[PDB]
Amino acid sequence: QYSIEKLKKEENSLAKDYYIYRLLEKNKISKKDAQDLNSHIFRYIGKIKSELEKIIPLKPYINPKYAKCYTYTANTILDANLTCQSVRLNSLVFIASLNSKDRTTLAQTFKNQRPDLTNLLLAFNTSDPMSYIVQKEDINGFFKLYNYSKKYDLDLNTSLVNKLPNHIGFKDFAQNIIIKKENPKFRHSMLEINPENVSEDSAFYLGVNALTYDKTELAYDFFKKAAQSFKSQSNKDNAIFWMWLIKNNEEDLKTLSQSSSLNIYSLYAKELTNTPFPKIESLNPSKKKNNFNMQDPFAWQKINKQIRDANASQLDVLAKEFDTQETLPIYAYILERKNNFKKHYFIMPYYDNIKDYNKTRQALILAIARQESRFIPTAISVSYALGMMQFMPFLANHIGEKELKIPNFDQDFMFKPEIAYYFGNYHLNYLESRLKSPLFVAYAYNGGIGFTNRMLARNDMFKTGKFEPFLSMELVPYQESRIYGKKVLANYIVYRHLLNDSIKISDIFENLI
Ligand SMILES: CC(=O)N[C@H]1[C@H](OC[C@@H]2COCCO2)O[C@H](CO)[C@@H](O)[C@@H]1O
Repeated sequence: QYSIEKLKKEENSLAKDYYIYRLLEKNKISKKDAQDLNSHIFRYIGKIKSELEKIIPLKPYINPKYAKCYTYTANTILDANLTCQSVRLNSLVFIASLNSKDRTTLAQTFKNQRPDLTNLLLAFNTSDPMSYIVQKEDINGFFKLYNYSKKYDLDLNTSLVNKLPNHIGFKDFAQNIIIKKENPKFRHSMLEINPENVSEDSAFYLGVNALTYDKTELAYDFFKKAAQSFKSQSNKDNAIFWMWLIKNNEEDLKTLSQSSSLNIYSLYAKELTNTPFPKIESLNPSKKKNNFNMQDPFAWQKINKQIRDANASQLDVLAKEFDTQETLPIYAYILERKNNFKKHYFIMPYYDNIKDYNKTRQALILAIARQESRFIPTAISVSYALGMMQFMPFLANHIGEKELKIPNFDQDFMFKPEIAYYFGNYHLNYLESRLKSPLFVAYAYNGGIGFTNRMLARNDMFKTGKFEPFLSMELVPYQESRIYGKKVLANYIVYRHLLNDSIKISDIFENLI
């Protein structure tokens, strides 16, 4: 381990952050050491920020221009100047705290210059501020109220619902209420959004919404708009898949089978149309090694930043330097970027550690590692998940110390490929014994077995139905896990194919119901 003095000489990065966090959790950062430390932190969010703030609370920020505005309370705000009154009324909780006579007075003060404030003040003088704001068709007010409280729910007419998509809050609003199955009046109302007024993710979610109300024609129209507007081919393919499932136009299935993106939808379409499996690149560098230390986390952070900021030309230089057996994961990572994500790279590094597992297990391990880390041994996530299999420290220590009793175990052993694959096998055994399906195992790997069990206990998830199991896959309630499962399933299919242990993705889908 490294002293705070030595860390401070490294460039700011997630690896430096991780090692500062390890000092904080072992109580090795003094109040004096902590003085300058926020300037040494690459991403000052979450656990590292809350640990540091136990040592030095952070005061700010109040823009000094408005400091005086924050000396007033709900009881004294009528004594404040007009600028101070309007600043404090940015807060809906502040508005809710006012007495209703003061809301009446302030609404009159601001009716000319700030009718938005007037609307919210008079809204909070009623028993349902949302109904008042909806009657005014005040769109900014609507989103402010929603952000204040998710509990408001009302029917919204055609005119009002068609205005909502123009506001930056709409995409997260629509996603949250559709996935969480909340706010049913809002959800039903969003059936009347004209597809011409939405695009991309929002259009897609509105398609999903329409399916849940069995409005399949409206669903098709939303999904078609999504397919036409999505920036990523993978997302476009997901929308085309729905267009096909709903209306069964054989041109849509044909377009999906010919996609340049390898994903579950394009793989499925290929299978349904007797189209050959996509071409997988074969990387076999002849050079054995270079000078690069694959076990130095700081060196990875530095080379990653260079690779990500490399122009078309500097990528070619790096490709050559890292075209060795020892740096195969870095080589594939460079090629993936250098080829503009058009070629399919499915490497199997450190294969000696898994070659004695059965091939189905190999493929699941490789599928997870590909998505988690792209096989970078010293990978570190924003939540300080570690190594190729991206173990959280807590689980790493549970397995390495309590279960396996590895002598002198430290969570940094997760950066060793032999350890990553061994622990990954261990945990995947636990999960698969309970969940069976590789998709369910992927959800549980990323999101936990508790979330996965609760999802599978519901009457409306992964049961029989017209559009199952695809619909359920769109309604997995955590976005990171929803995405993750689809990517890991595609990888699994590919690696099973590469290992001469092919399975039809249609058999995976049947086993989800
Ligand atoms: C290194 C890192 O941040 N990995 C992430 C990972 O980030 C994706 C990419 C894949 O290419 C290499 C870098 O990570 O996302 C998954 C969720 O999908 C996380 O569980 C995982 O911890």
